[PDB]
Amino acid sequence: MGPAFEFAVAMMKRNSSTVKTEYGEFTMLGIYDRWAVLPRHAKPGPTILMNDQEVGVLDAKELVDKDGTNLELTLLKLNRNEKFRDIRGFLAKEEVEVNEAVLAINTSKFPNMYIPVGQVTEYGFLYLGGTPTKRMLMYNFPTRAGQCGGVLMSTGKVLGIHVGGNGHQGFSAALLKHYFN
Amino acid sequence: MGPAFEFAVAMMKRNSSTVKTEYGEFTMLGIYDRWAVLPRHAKPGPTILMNDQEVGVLDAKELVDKDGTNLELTLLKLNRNEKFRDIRGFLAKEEVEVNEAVLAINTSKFPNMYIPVGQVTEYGFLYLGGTPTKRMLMYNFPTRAGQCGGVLMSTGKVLGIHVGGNGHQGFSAALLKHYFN
Repeated sequence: MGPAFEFAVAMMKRNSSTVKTEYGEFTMLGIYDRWAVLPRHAKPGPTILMNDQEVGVLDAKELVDKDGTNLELTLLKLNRNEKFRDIRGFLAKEEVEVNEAVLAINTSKFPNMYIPVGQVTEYGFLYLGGTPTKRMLMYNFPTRAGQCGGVLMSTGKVLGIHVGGNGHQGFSAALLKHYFN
Repeated sequence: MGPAFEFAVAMMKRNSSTVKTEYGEFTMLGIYDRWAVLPRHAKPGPTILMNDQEVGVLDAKELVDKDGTNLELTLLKLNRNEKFRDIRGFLAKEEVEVNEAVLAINTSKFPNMYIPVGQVTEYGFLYLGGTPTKRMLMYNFPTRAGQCGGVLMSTGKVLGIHVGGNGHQGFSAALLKHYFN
């Protein structure tokens, strides 16, 4: 757990920010160039607050698979004049399973907070508030809204983005390499 | 940070609980026998909720030093028929300084959450919402109420209980061995 925590703290310091949209406060992970990811429920508009500063949003893509099935992730391209540190090498080609993971949250209601979640398994297909959803990872998680956007990590690996839970398990959308570019 | 996180997760699983008083929700650390500690602001009454169960409170002591100066801690004796795992050996004789510490919170608004806080230094005397207070430890902490009661730890050491902050630093009451018995 300790190596996953050290990895997570470092990665959050380099690549995460706190984002506010009209729909709430969320942890955001920058991925490369000006592309970041949010849980789909964030619903970014043409401007967001990133670390309390207004930033224009140039594009937003709600991800679905080849057959239009919801993946619960929104990729957003930001009008800034810095690049994110490229972390695409930490993203897997396919859904990651691990024995020990940390969920990291970076918001006002949770500033720079880390939760050990234990084993992550590939759950796959699920209904998310009525909507069929694919590529879900599952882990133990006594369950709150507000963690939405949290970044699921293990040593050397960024696994996914926390998108909800049922009270006893939490669910992340797997964050896959091919989503980028 | 990693060893301090592994230590903190273990210690929280064995010795912490979530407490509700009429004044709010707090992380509580059981120390030995039926004695636990809360930040003074918790103001426990004759019953508390411990992990959502009612538990009688047999005694509560607001700690002050030899000259009546506030230490911002309340020790409480609980009417339960289990003992806490004795962790008095993890409590120092005098205020602890460390290079790397974790603050651990166990509540609804923060369930089983860990924050790396870096260096802890002995601050000593301070005014806490108007009240002169002694034996304060200080660390970096972009600052929220609700962390009150959080347990400050490093590898093999329980340092104190988080009792407030100023926006950039957080403050714990040092949790000293001699407070017990």
